[PDB]
Amino acid sequence: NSNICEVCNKWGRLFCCDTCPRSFHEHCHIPSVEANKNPWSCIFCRIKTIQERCPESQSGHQESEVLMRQMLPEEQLKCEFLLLKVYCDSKSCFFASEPYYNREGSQGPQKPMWLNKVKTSLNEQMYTRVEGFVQDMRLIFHNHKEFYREDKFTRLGIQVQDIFEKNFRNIFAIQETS
Ligand SMILES: [Zn+2]
Ligand SMILES: [Zn+2]
Ligand SMILES: [Zn+2]
Repeated sequence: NSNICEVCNKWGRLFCCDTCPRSFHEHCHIPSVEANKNPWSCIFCRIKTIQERCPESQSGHQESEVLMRQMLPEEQLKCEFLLLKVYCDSKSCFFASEPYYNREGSQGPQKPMWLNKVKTSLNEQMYTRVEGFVQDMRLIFHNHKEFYREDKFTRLGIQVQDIFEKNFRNIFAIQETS
């Protein structure tokens, strides 16, 4: 296996996948690495299994249909995976913890949102449809763009949103368009 965490790229106390070479810190994996389970398979492997069991799951879908799906176990897992793909980028650090807003000429958002809040919400089964998870993830980047206005720091929100959206389209097999 790898000797660094797949998510944050640091060494430390690592848990190794039994079915692929990836490794994880306990709370870098989502869900947090499970206490027992020998063998253990990582979220990458669990997602690959879903795909391999239902090859048709990779055919194109409409976003509006995906958003309305109830959060049954496979959709829960897919949203956990999508959240983990965003943490995989180092720029996620800007969006992880609870923000605060005190900038001349701007007012904070009405509904602050951040990655660790979405993580807790998934863990606590607070989302009943894919739509709830996706709306809170998009709200993170929309809040940032609105607050930073013309400051060049706005670009960090575009960047991390692009990682979210590309992974959303991949994981949920959204129909390709121009
Ligand atoms: Zn890590
Ligand atoms: Zn694995
Ligand atoms: Zn089948």
